[PDB]
Amino acid sequence: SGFRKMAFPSGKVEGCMVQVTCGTTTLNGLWLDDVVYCPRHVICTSEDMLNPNYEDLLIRKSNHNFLVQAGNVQLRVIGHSMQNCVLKLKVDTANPKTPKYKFVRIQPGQTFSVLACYNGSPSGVYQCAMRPNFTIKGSFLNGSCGSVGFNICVSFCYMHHMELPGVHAGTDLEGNFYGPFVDRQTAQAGTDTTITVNVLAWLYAAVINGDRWFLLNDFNLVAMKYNYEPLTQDHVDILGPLSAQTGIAVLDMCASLKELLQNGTILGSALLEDEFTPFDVVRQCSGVTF
Amino acid sequence: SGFRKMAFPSGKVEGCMVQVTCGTTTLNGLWLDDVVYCPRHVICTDMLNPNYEDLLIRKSNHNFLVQAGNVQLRVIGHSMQNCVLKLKVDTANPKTPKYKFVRIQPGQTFSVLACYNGSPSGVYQCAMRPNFTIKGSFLNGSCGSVGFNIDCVSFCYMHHMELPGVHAGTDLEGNFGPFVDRQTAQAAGTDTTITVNVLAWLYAAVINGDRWFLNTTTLNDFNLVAMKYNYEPLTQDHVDILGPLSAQTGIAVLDMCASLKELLQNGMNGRTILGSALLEDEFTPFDVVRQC
Ligand SMILES: *C(=O)c1ncc(Br)cc1OCc1ccc2ccccc2c1
Ligand SMILES: *C(=O)c1ncc(Br)cc1OCc1ccc2ccccc2c1
Repeated sequence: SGFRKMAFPSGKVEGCMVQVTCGTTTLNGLWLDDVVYCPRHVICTSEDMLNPNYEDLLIRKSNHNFLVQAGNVQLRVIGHSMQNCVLKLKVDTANPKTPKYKFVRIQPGQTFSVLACYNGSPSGVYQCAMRPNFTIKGSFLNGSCGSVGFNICVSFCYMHHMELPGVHAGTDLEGNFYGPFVDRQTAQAGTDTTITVNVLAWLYAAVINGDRWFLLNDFNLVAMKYNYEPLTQDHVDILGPLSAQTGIAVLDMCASLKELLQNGTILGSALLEDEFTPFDVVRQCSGVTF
Repeated sequence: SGFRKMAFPSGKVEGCMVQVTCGTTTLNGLWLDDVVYCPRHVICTDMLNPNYEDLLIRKSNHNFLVQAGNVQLRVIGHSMQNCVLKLKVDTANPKTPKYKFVRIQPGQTFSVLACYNGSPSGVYQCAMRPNFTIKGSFLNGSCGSVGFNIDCVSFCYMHHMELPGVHAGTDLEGNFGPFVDRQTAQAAGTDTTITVNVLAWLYAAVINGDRWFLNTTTLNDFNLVAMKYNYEPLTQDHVDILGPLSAQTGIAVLDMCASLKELLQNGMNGRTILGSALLEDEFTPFDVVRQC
């Protein structure tokens, strides 16, 4: 019983957090095998950010211009390359704490844990959603760049690159930004919408936990007026297991959310929560371990 | 910027989680040095009204199976301290962090590593309610999961029971609120809001640009309003702990108290504060300074 915003256990990722330094600029890096991944803007001076030509800036930098420290020890860099917006620094030492891992590019609406890090050291962990406009609503201070988001074998899906004038943007671990954003300090995020299939998953969580007072082409007409993402049959199939668990059909739950949108606590929140996936609900409500 | 409910990184606690089985009952234990800690109800079949001493008598060391991953630890001693079982094993946990056992005060927050069969499931941040319950996420099998703060790991909580939807447990010496480890109906006090935490969170909001609620008063005047709305009384100690936030924001603590009184008397009008449509009280002033 109970429902909470739950993050994955962060131990396997803490053992991969190193501190990358280049000139004055120091940020966080991800040490897996004999390679360290970090935002390529580590090579940028303060004046460089306004309009960096990365290839030119990187060419002016050599292997020894990169200080990689794992806790107390300093690793030796024997190679460097740029993959899209991430820097790959080959080191002479495989990380002995490298977990089984994969790199994954998630889709809008999916969630993950962020281990927020400063100077290579963990600060805290929290759960996040990739918004439909490909930002995330996190808690990121200057210095947190390079922290990663992940699901758990660890599937890394996000590296933090920038704080916008109060949401945040970043890349997958191949360095491609999520969204239209570029790693340059110029003003840059379109209309965000609410993740409908996620709100429906959370209403099922509510019913599972005893909170039931609120109990398709038609539904999308309503949701569109309220800046809710349209609900597709793929989304209905995803909610199938929750429906079979609760004995409440999917279109029945949508009918419930319609009235909620027009008329205005559920699981102790006064707003409709859209940062729980259907997999999140099943995971938390059936106690999946790792 | 931004402001999330944030847990502590959990790797040090992950390394201490094991599985403890006694007869049929399996739950989680906490393995530090050569001792495994778990709820004493691991020995109950019973449980409507268990005589714990008499149930313990019927148990020997080999009736306790303790697994740490795939490794089976050998139990060479066992004792009951208050409501927790302490199992002496033949191996000290190599991954033992620097640690303390602490009893936190109502209103302090901690991180809970939820666990099943000795394996981590997830981490989330919690507050000890003024009525000494916690509003957690615990299924059957989660008993023995622990709550902790980090500076050195300070263990403050071990989970024992779900009341007929909130949660109750003990410190790591096994002292529970008024609750006992028996399946009888049990009443928590009326719960109240943690005023000093609400204020800390309003400061957090101002640091992050949410100012719309800024509108003075006296400690005694505010307290009269706090009582009517089931808010914990505010003390000069509380005002003192908010000092650093006041200096950062340049908003006097009693000025923030008046804005909150206004929020308490007028409601929120459908507006939000840090993405919440209610007043959040599970952040301490320390939590706010740490995050910010
Ligand atoms: C971000 O995590 C970070 N930490 C430490 C430092 Br010294 C710099 C950091 O990023 C600042 C940054 C870099 C690039 C940008 C492009 C566009 C807008 C804002 C930024 C900010
Ligand atoms: C608790 O999470 C738990 N996990 C696994 C098992 Br096999 C049993 C568990 O609790 C049973 C229990 C213990 C103490 C109680 C006290 C008061 C009411 C109910 C219980 C239930």
